[PDB]
Amino acid sequence: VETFAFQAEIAQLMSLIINTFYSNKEIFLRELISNSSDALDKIRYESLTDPSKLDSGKELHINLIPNKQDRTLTIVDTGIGMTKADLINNLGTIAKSGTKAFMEALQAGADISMIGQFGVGFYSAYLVAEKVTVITKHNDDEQYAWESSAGGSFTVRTDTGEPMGRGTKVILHLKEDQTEYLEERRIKEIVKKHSQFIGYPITLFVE
Ligand SMILES: Nc1nc2c3ccccc3nc(Cc3ccc4c(c3)OCO4)n2n1
Repeated sequence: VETFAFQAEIAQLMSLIINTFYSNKEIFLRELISNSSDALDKIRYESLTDPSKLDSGKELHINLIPNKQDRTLTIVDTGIGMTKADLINNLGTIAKSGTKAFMEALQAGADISMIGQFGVGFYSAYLVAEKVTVITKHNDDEQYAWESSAGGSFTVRTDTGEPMGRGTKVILHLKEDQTEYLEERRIKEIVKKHSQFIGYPITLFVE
């Protein structure tokens, strides 16, 4: 288990997301589904020139899995997945620019719902989650668990849980007052409103 500090701008973004009063929290789901769809586009594209990239699983899809016992909502995709270097360095590097632009736009009169336009939509998870665990597997790399409760740090470890083939699972440990996102009716409402034209099947598991 290695512990890392977020780069300063991402820590700042996460605190803004956690601290700002903003009632329209439901947009976290559209952002994470859009991230999954982007990951799925990438593996689909890559497989056109290299068919063996789909040996780790041919099906391209998204599952949404609520668990009231654990108070988690899990978004699973079989997209391209993330490497160790993604988790520790690259994602944070790419996001440094988008954070700055987003934070400047918010001063200009934009709102938190537009986070996705700046390539940092993942961090909207913290509108609803006290902790986020990300399990991910890229071809030719090992499976990793990334985890953060914000507070300026995150951890990465080699994951020895259930092997997943290829892709990413984002596990949102929901805040005590956000359990509405475990309800079938609520998730269905949100997917229909914001994520109706995603080009991959989205399966909403029932409890
Ligand atoms: N599902 C998924 N798949 C990816 C993905 C796949 C390949 C390359 C980059 C990627 N970035 C993100 C969005 C993201 C951003 C920061 C993160 C994160 C996911 O997980 C931990 O920190 N995601 N999210």
